[PDB]
Amino acid sequence: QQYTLPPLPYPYDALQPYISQQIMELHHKKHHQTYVNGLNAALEAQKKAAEATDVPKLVSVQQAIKFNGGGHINHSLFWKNLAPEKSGGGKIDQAPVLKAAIEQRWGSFDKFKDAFNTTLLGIQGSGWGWLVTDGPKGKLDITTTHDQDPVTGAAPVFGVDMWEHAYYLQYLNDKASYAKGIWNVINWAEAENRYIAGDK
Amino acid sequence: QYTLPPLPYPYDALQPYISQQIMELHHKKHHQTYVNGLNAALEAQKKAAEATDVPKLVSVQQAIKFNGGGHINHSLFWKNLAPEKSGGGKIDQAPVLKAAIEQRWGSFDKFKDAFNTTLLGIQGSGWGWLVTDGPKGKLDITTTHDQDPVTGAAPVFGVDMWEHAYYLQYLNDKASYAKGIWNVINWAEAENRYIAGDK
Amino acid sequence: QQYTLPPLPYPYDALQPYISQQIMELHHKKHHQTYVNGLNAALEAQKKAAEATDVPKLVSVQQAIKFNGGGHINHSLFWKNLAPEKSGGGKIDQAPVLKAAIEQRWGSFDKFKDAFNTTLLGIQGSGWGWLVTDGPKGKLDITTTHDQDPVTGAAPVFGVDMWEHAYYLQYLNDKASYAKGIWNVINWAEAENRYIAGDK
Amino acid sequence: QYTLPPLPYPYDALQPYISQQIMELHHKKHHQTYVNGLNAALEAQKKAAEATDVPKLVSVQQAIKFNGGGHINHSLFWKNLAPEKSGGGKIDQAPVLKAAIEQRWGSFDKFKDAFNTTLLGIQGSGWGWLVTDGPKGKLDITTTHDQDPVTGAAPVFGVDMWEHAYYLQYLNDKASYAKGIWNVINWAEAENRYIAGDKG
Ligand SMILES: [Mn+2]
Ligand SMILES: [Mn+2]
Ligand SMILES: [Mn+2]
Ligand SMILES: [Mn+2]
Repeated sequence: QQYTLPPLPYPYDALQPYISQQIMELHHKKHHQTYVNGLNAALEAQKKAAEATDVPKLVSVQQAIKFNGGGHINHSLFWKNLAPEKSGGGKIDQAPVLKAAIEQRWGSFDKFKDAFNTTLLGIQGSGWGWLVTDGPKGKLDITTTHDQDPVTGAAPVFGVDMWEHAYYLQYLNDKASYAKGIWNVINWAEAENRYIAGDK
Repeated sequence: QYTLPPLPYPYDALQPYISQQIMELHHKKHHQTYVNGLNAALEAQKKAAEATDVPKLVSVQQAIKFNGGGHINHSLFWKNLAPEKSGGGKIDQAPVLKAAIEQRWGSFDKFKDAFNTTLLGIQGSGWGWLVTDGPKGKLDITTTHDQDPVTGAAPVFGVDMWEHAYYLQYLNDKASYAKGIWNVINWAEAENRYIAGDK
Repeated sequence: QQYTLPPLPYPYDALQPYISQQIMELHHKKHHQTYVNGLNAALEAQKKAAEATDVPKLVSVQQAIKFNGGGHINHSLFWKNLAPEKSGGGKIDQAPVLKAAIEQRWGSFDKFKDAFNTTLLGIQGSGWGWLVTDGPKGKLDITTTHDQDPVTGAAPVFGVDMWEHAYYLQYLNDKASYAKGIWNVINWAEAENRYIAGDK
Repeated sequence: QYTLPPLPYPYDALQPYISQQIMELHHKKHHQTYVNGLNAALEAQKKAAEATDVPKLVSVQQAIKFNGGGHINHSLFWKNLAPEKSGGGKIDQAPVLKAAIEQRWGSFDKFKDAFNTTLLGIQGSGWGWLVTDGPKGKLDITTTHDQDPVTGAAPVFGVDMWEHAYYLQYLNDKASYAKGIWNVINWAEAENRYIAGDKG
């Protein structure tokens, strides 16, 4: 099946004033769309190389699958772990199980957020900040992935895109304000489901 | 202590190819940050060394590389850029380098194609560079990721492909960015670096 | 203070037949010594470059500091988390607190060993396998570092060197038998102290 | 279905520069392992692609890179080696390449010293390569980490610097290994690759 761009589960302006409509449109229709197109071409290229038994080609195309495939995976998860304040955005208590696990690990929900913010701001270059679990209702950990590498060896609970294109038009260089503002639109209900499922 | 080097031209001197807004942020915010992070990083490696704390010494390594590289790349960037009415985009002001580029790629135009292709090929944050292996040596196009600086070769000129270098003006259209920056490339500076070939 | 090669806490053949005298001698007197020499040379070059306010040189030397500094750290810890069978080597009961924590995290000591061996055998190229903790008697985790990168952002409990020079003379390509045999000389007494201390 | 290519000479034909024991293990064990690894990774890749499993598709990309790169590298390696009687070390059997090397490094011997230095400078597992940008093009010495294959250039000849390539015979003395392998470099083959200049 040819991969396609998953529609957003809300209007492009539903996350304002935390994430502008302009960013949402470009981020989804341009960047994410590009990763989808790139993934399709890459797999097609890998397919031909495999059929031709061209090892050099198969290995070279590997980076493309990883970059575009990881981009597709990451953004698909990103769109879903966000929501407007009217649809549960920022409603941490709509995730009782995950919230209880978070407080046990970091002491409190707010302490967890400061640690997460710190991690996002510590990412050098393009990357993502993630809250992950080692299984259904498992132990929680904060991790980061570079460029468009996806979370592996664990199940993603929620992610925050730290590529500059995810916030520059609005927050400019002030990524600290983007990080602190995105908390208002985190779809915790979706995070609750991912944590309980603990599906890597 | 390291400091932020002033730009060699007004913040709007590169328009309409690079907006005044980007230059101010890119210089006063981004480059400044690498400068601050570098000083703070070297400070740590110092005390860490005098304390015989290898774990801490190695831990600061990344910060020194990221911020130090950040300081190096941007400092070179500002200098290999120039307004049109001041030599910007004037390839003929680099006789020796131009000739070498024509010999390597067949023509200046073919070199540009190769460079643009390379710039647009960068995944994530990085830089595109033209380098030489020595004074008036062999030319090559390379890239570095994040803020890693060119090593093992002498930088002739670089183009910042980090999103913050063009997003405000070109948005996601990095192709238009690569296309437009050729108009403000300071070839006179590239020429000096090439002839000097200072690794 | 110039860095020097730390003496082994036991004879060169005290670890046989799990690790030959020959390997220990070369691994210690040669490999580790090389990192020590490289570490001193790197820090000296970094100092001169710093004094000369030479950013390029400062940046370039970081790889040597990282590589050699890491090598010194990793092997220094390695010699200490190993011990003759008659001196507590392979005696997990000498690590009551650690063993308990290990049993709670992985269910049992054997299950932990399986997970560790799997991680060790999964390393591509040169690297290390580690059991770390986030703090004194904190949460345990299995991780790996590539080449000579040291454990950072966590406290090392014990590590296993998977570079080929650590086993090739005796096990040749059979790194699986090397992984299995080393558990016999693991100094759990040392791992206990490191875990209880939990010093990052 | 990928298979292990036979050697173009007996297992002891490269002595005393590379022992028979090394050749047998390196070829029959190590190289074979990458072949098997490549075959398995490719099958897992096809199954994931047909199941629309992007996460699984991305994950196996590293195995294709590592094993496929290992297969490519070793296959190139056996062919750019040869017994003294079969053209081993006969640099003048590569007129064009040699002229290019002398023009670049001043002399063939200066080239060898620079290459040895690059080889000894490799950190961890890796390879040393002499490459060209195209047919009878510009020469350059580079290195690749672990089993990464040469990309963006055409491999003229490579020297394996993984410890398994020399430890049994040279132990930690990689310098003597580098200096001895020049005697068995198949320059006739190098000449052909340089003239062809086929990237990959
Ligand atoms: Mn994004
Ligand atoms: Mn920049
Ligand atoms: Mn070792
Ligand atoms: Mn090998």
